Amino acid sequence: GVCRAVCRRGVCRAVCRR
Repeated sequence: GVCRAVCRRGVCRAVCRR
């Protein structure tokens, strides 16, 4: 239920976790 944006190498990825 919690979407977390994590950026790696300038690539931002929003992973969602519970």
